[PDB]
Amino acid sequence: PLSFPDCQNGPLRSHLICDESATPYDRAASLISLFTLDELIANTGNTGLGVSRLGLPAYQVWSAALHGLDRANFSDSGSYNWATSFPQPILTTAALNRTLIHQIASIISTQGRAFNNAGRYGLDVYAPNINTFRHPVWGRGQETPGEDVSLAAVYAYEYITGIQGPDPDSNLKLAATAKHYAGYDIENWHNHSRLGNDMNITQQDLSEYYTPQFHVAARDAKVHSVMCAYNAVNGVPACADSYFLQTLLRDTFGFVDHGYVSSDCDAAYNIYNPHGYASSQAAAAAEAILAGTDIDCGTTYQWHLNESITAGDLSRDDIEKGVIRLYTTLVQAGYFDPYRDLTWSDVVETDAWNISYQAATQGIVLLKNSNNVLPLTEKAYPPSNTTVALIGPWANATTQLLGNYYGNAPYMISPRAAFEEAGYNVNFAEGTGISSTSTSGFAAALSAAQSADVIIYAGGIDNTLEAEALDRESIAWPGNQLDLIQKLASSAGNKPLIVLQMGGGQVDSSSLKNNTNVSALLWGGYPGQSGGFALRDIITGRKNPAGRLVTTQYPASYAEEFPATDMNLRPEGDNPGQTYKWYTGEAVYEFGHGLFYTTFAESSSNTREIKLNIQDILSQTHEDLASITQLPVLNFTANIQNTGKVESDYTAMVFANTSDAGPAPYPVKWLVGWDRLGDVKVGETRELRVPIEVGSFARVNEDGDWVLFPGTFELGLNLERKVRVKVVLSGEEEVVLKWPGK
Ligand SMILES: *[C@@H]1O[C@H](CO)[C@@H](O[C@@H]2O[C@H](CO)[C@@H](O[C@@H]3O[C@H](CO[C@H]4O[C@H](CO)[C@@H](O)[C@H](O)[C@@H]4O)[C@@H](O)[C@H](O[C@H]4O[C@H](CO)[C@@H](O)[C@H](O)[C@@H]4O[C@H]4O[C@H](CO)[C@@H](O)[C@H](O)[C@@H]4O)[C@@H]3O)[C@H](O)[C@H]2NC(C)=O)[C@H](O)[C@H]1NC(C)=O
Ligand SMILES: *[C@@H]1O[C@H](CO)[C@@H](O[C@@H]2O[C@H](CO)[C@@H](O)[C@H](O)[C@H]2NC(C)=O)[C@H](O)[C@H]1NC(C)=O
Ligand SMILES: *[C@@H]1O[C@H](CO)[C@@H](O)[C@H](O)[C@H]1NC(C)=O
Ligand SMILES: *[C@@H]1O[C@H](CO)[C@@H](O)[C@H](O)[C@H]1NC(C)=O
Ligand SMILES: *[C@@H]1O[C@H](CO)[C@@H](O)[C@H](O)[C@H]1NC(C)=O
Ligand SMILES: *[C@@H]1O[C@H](CO)[C@@H](O)[C@H](O)[C@H]1NC(C)=O
Repeated sequence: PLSFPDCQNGPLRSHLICDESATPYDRAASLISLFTLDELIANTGNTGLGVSRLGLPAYQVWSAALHGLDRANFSDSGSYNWATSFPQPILTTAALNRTLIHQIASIISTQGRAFNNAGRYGLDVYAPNINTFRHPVWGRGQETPGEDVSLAAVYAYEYITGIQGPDPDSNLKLAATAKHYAGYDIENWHNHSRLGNDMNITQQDLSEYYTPQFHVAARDAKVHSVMCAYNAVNGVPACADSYFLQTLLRDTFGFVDHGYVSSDCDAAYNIYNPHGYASSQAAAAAEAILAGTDIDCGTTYQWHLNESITAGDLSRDDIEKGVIRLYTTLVQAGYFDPYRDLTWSDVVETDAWNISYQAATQGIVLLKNSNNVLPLTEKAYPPSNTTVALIGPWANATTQLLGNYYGNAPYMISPRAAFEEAGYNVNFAEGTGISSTSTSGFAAALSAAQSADVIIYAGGIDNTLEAEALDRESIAWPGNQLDLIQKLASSAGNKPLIVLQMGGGQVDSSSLKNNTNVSALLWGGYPGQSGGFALRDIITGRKNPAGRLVTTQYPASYAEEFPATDMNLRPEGDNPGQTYKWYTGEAVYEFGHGLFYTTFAESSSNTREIKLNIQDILSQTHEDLASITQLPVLNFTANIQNTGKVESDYTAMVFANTSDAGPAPYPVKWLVGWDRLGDVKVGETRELRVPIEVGSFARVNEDGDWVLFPGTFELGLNLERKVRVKVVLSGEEEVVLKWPGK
C-alpha cells in the first residue's frame, strides 16, 4: 500500500507541508502539527500507518538494499519481477575500486526509485552495513567491507553517495542508513546473543576502530539516517545511549540537519528484554526516544508510547521530534512534490550493464597459482576438446551465489551452467556437502574427476554456517571437504586441480597451500547473480584476477585462542592482537594478498626522505574538505611495469608503520591508501599515485583523542614492501580530534 500524497487536490493542499517554497524542516513540522497524539504514535514505527483523514499514505521505513533490491514487492511475471543482485559487499570491496562501489549504489538506487514509483519499494534503505569484520566467525561479515576501518569508511562514502544522489539536501534519490551503530560484530557465538550482549570497548578502540567509518558516513557522505545496534556498549544499549547518538553522532560526527535514527529490528524492545536496562516496554520506548532513536523498527513505540505518556516518561513534543526528522527526509526526497519518471525499463537497462558480473570479476582473489597452471586458456584447453569435472557443494550453486538475503534475480548462473554454456563437456558431482560426514558422494566425484581434463572443486562455506543469527565456531574447512579435495589431488595425475574457496569468512587453507597436487586456489566470496560466468572467465583467463583479501585468513587455532567477544584490538591476555593491524601470529594468507596472471615490476619513481612539520601542514587551507585531516600531505608514487605476457588490471595497498610516533603498543602496520590501475598493456609502465591524507598519520591516545605525533613513519607498497618511503614528522604533537566526554 505504498503511494504518494496528493499535494495538489488532497486534504493537505492548503497547508505548509505542500508549499514547495518553505524549508523542508518547516514543511515536515507543520505536517506533524496536523496530527493527533494517536495518529502521531501510529507513525513512530517502520510500518507507519499514515493518516487517512489527511490523505497521508502509509509509509514503510524498512527497505533492503545491501547488495541490490534484496527485498521488494516483486511481481510474479513481467514488469517488476526481478532486480539486479550484486555480489556480497565483502567481494566487491576486494576489487579495491571505489568507483565500482559508487556505481553499484547508484544502480541500486535507480531500481529502487523505479519500484517505488510502482508502489513496490520505499524511499529509504537500511544500507550500507559498515561495521568491520573484526572476528572471523561473525555470520554477517559477508555483508561488511572487511576488517579495515579505512576501507569501511571509503565504502560508506561511495555507497551512501551513490544511494542518495548528487544533491542529498534538495533532490534526494534515496535515504541511506549507516548500520549498525555501534560495536555490533557478533551474532550468537557461544550463546552470547547480540540481543543481550554488553560489549566492553575502550574509548581508544571506540575512537580508532569502531566509530570512524560512521564519522565519515555522517560528515563526508552526509548520510540521512543511522541505525543503532542491538548490543550494548559499556553497559548501555546502543539505542538508549545518549553518548553515541547526541554527543558523538550529532555533536561530533556532523550528522546532517534533521537526520533521523532508526533502531534495529527491534533493538528498542531489547532495551527491555533481554538487556533489562528498562523495566517495561513503555520505559524502554521513552529511553530510546530521549537518547535519540527517532523511529522504531518494530512495534514497541507504536504499541507502548501511550503507556510512556501515561507514566510521565516523556512528552508529546519528545515524540514529535523523531517523526518530524523522518518526514523532513521524505520532503527532501520530493515525497510531497526527476527521479519520479524512472520505470521498469531503467531496471532492465541498468541490469544489462552487467556491473554485477564486473564486480565479481574485479573482486575475485587468486590466492595460489603453482607453476602458472591458471589461466586455462581457451587455446590450451579448447572447450570442444575438454571435459571439466565440476565437484563440490558450490559447483551447482545458484541461490548460494546471492548470500544471506536476496530478492528476485534475473538469473543465477552456477559454475556448472557457466562452463556448459561455454561449450565445455562438464561432469558434475556434488561429492560432499558443506558440513557432512558422509562419504557416499565421494565415488561419483572421483569418477567425474577421472574422466576429466581439468578438475574444478567448488566448496567452502555458505549461509548454512554464516548468516544473521548464526556465527561460526570453527574457522577450519567444514565437513569432510578437505578429505575429498586431498583424494582428488592424489588421483589428479598432473591434471590441473583448481580449488574455489567460497563464502564471506575465510577458512584455513594451509593444507591446500602446501599441497603440490592442488594447482590453484581462488577466493570467490558470494559472487552475485553472474557468479558462474565471473568464476569461469577468471579460470579461463578471459578476465584476469586483481582482487586482494580484505580479511585475514587466520589459522584455525585463532578461533580457539581467545573469546570472540573480546573487543580489544591490541594484544592483551591470550588475545594476540586482532585484524591485520595488530595480529602478532602467522596468518595462512595475509590481508592484502592476491596474485595476478602476469608479473608486475614495482620500482621507485625517483631513484628521498619526506620531512614535514605538523604545525605547517595543520595550519593550511583545506578547500572542498570538511576537515584538515582529509588534506593530502604527500603522494605515494611508484612505477608499475607489466613484465608479463597478458594485460591485467593492477591493485595496490600502501601500508604504514611507526616505532616512535605516539604511544606504544605500536601496530604491525595499517592501511593508508589503495588504488587500481586498469588494463595495463604488456610492457607498459604506469605510475602509481596514492594521496596520503594527514589523517592516515594520526594515532589515537587512550582518551580517544586523534593526535599527530612527531616521529618516523615508513610507507611500503603491498606486502612485498619493495617500493618504500620514509616520512619524518617534526614539530609538536597536535590534536586533530578531541574526543568528547560524557
Ligand atoms: C572500476 O569500476 C568501474 C565500474 O564502476 C569501472 O568503470 C566501468 O567500466 C565498465 C567496463 O568498461 C563500464 O561498463 C560498460 O558501461 C556501459 C554503459 O556505461 C555508460 O553509463 C555509465 C553510467 O552512467 C557511464 O559511467 C559510462 O561512461 C557510459 O556512459 C554498458 O553499456 C556496457 O555494457 C556492455 O558491455 C558489457 C561488458 O562490459 C556487457 O556485459 C553488456 O551486456 C553490454 O554489452 C553491449 O555489447 C553487446 C555486444 O557485445 C550487446 O549485445 C549489448 O546490447 C551491449 O550493447 C558496460 O557495462 C562502466 O560503464 C564503467 N563505469 C564507470 C562509472 O566508468 C572501472 O573500469 C574500474 N576500474 C578498474 C577495473 O581499474
Ligand atoms: C550481460 O547481461 C545480459 C542481460 O540479459 C545477460 O544475458 C542474459 O543471460 C541470462 C542467463 O544466461 C539469459 O537467460 C538471458 O536470456 C540473457 N539475455 C540476453 C538478452 O542475452 C548476460 O549473461 C550478461 N553477461 C554476463 C553476466 O557476463
Ligand atoms: C505490490 O504492488 C502492487 C502495485 O503497486 C499492489 O497492487 C500490491 O497490492 C502490492 N502488494 C503488496 C504491497 O504486498
Ligand atoms: C496503547 O496502544 C496500544 C496500541 O494501539 C493498544 O494495544 C493498547 O491497548 C493501548 N493501551 C491503553 C491503556 O490504551
Ligand atoms: C542444480 O541446480 C538446479 C537449479 O536449482 C536444480 O534444479 C538441480 O536439482 C540441482 N542439482 C543438484 C544435483 O542438486
Ligand atoms: C599528488 O599529485 C597531484 C597530481 O599530480 C598533485 O596535484 C598533488 O599536489 C599531489 N599531492 C601532493 C604533492 O601532496
